[PDB]
Amino acid sequence: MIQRTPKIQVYSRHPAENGKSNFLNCYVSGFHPSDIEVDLLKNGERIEKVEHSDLSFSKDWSFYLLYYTEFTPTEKNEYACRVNHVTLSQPKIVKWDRDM
Ligand code: NA
Repeated sequence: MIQRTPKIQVYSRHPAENGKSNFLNCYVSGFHPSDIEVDLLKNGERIEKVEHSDLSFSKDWSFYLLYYTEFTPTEKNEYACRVNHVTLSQPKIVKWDRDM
C-alpha cells in the first residue's frame, strides 16, 4: 500500500480565448489513494456547480485532480479549496493564492 497526501494549489486563470472569464482552480496533486473529496468554497460554503473535475493518474499510485470552475472574484469574498483525504486528519482548506 501507499498513501500520499495531496498537494493542493488554488489559483485563478483566465482562459486566453476569453479574458473576461476567470477560473478558480484547485489542483490536487500526487495523492493516493484516489479516494478524495474536493470542494471549492466561497466564504466557506461549497460551490455546488463546479464545471470541471479532471482526474488523472501517472503512476498507478499517483492521482491528480484539477477541479475548477468559472467565477468572478471580488475583494469581498474569500475563495478556497477544501480537501478531505485519508492522509488528512482534518479537512484541508487552502485559500486562493491570488498571486499563483
Ligand atoms: Na479529510
